Amino acid sequence: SLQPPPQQLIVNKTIDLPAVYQLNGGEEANPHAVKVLKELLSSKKGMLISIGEKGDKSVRKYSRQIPDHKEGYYLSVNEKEIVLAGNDERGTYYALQTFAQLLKDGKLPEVEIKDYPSVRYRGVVEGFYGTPWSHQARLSQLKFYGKNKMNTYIYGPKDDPYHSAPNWRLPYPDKEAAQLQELVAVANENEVDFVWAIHPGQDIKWNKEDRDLLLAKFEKMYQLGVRSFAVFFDDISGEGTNPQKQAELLNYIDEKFAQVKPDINQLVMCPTEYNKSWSNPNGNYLTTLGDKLNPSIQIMWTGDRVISDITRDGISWINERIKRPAYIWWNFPVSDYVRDHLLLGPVYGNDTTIAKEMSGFVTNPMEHAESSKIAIYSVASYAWNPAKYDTWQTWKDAIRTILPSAAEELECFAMHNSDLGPNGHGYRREESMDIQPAAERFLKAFKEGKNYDKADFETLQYTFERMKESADILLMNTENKPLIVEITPWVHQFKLTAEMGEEVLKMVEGRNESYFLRKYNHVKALQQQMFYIDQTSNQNPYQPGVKTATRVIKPLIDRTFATVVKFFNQKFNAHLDATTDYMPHKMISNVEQIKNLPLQVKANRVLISPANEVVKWAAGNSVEIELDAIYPGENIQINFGCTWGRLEISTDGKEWKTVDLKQKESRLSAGLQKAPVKFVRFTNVSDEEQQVYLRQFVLTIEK
Ligand SMILES: C=CCNC1=N[C@@H]2[C@@H](O)[C@H](O)[C@@H](CO)O[C@@H]2S1
Repeated sequence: SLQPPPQQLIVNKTIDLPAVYQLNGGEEANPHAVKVLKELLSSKKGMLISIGEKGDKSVRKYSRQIPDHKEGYYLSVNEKEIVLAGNDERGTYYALQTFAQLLKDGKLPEVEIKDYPSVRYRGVVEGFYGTPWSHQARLSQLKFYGKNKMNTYIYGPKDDPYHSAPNWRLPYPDKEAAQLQELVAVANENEVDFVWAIHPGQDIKWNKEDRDLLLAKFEKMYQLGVRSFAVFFDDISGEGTNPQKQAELLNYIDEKFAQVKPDINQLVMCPTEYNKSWSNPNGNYLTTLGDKLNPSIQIMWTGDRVISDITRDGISWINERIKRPAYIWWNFPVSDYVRDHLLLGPVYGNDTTIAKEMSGFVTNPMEHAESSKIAIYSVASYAWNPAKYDTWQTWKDAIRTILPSAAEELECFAMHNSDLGPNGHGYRREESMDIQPAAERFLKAFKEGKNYDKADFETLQYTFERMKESADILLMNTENKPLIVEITPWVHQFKLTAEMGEEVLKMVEGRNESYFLRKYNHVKALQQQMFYIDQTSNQNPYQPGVKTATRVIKPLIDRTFATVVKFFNQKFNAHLDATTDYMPHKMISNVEQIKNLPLQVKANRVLISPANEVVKWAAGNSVEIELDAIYPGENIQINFGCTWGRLEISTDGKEWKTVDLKQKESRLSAGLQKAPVKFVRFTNVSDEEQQVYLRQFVLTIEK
């Protein structure tokens, strides 16, 4: 209804937008708010509309109703008068943003509102690894922040070469500089502080030469319009991690630059130890920063872990040490460590009562800018009014705002694209919770030979139908073309999941052998299509491919497919393959966890899925990979957790050529030097059983 929800709102009657109005204070009030107001409109005889900041003539009558907080405002609508009065210029702009949401069909509700943020700095840090947001995406983002009362945008793409090492020393070229100039201007028009960050720690020298280069870079950005600045020391090693040096540098920028210019706003640093588990208690890095860094300077913090939600105990832990309220860097929805997943679910987990305990709250988003508006909108609501923060309603409101013409379809898509999957940070999100109980019940019964509930079967049927509807509708949506460009690969994979799910359910209901077999063949072809999408879309270097509906739906479908094929093989004494993911290559083994470990293709690599359990490698047993063709080989790398095995390659499986594995901490490796390869074979040739841990088994070929 109103986002963010105001601190104070008074319920009844309806007032039409005055066809004739008298404007009071258009020449004294925030020009950015006036422009918004004249846009919403279209003389002295008419109804009075008072706009202005506390102190202006236009609103002196309502001085006692205007909240005495920065960015606060007072809004009133009744039959005779409209009041739009901020405590300051940004507060007046934020009054117009709320006013704009109130306007419906030219009709306004009779309301009185007192409002202001609970958290002083609220917004976004473009701080991820990956392709930095496009210029057109950044322009759209700033307008979005202004509409949602987010007042902070911290520019810091890790892979922008003029942000980080070594070319943080170099001024932006004319083209990029002109774009940053535009960004800064658009930010100002939308009441957003543009904070330009620099990331010099990996190669900074603690000498005068690098100090001066950093300040000269800051001066250039200031000439481009930048009035807020940040220095990042995250994700570095070496002398740059020295807290005393970091604090002296930031205090120098403060005293010789930030407090020398007339109009610099935020000065922010992010530390090397930026979460609790990365803090070494055997030293005292954080208390050195807390005590030496000038108190006006902000210190960023991601929580108890690199990826974590903010708790009351956690914020108190850090605050005691840095001697000031932490400026939260919240690592959601950033996906740069799970780049084959979209993270489109609700924003939750952050304590709603600790607004006084944080200096700021910013979200690190996905490199998918439009897709991140779901989380950004929700953080905007949370940060402005946490006590009233409504996780699910705000998620639904965000989707309806981003894609009104297809909000139900985006909800369906987002609901099943929210978990991260397994990852090194251990961070997960709920997903598909609506249908998860019916999936769990259906699969337990089916596996056990008990009757499943008809209602559960139909819930699954319904889900797959709605998934196909939503996929096809989103693909053709033209209301937010940039969004659809971002999600399309996942949309394609999402539809394929839904079609597969339908066909497996028909295998469950199947009543004759011929019909079952058509469905089985259809499922296999769909598996092959998902493999194709996984290999040709989103081919980034770290987590290539496209994964969707991974927490609940894909396991349901795969396990149901496997179970019904097992039942068919039993019933008809048949030997249908029950594999659930297409794999063009083959692998066979006499060792067994390995025999059932699936191969994977990632870029030009062919690898055995690593396991976690003990692999007992018997005396004579082996593992042999057979590729679907002859390829020029690059290397083989193995990791067993070696005077017992023998690595051989071949083009025909008859004539073999032994390859010698080189040993090292990084472990068993061997170059192939473009030799043709189709078969790789690893055979235990010693006499005692050798138990191992397959951490990796990877062949790389030239494509
Ligand atoms: C307060 C400092 C936090 N800085 C961080 N730098 C890194 C970010 O650039 C990543 O996007 C993020 C997710 O992979 O992990 C850490 S968090």
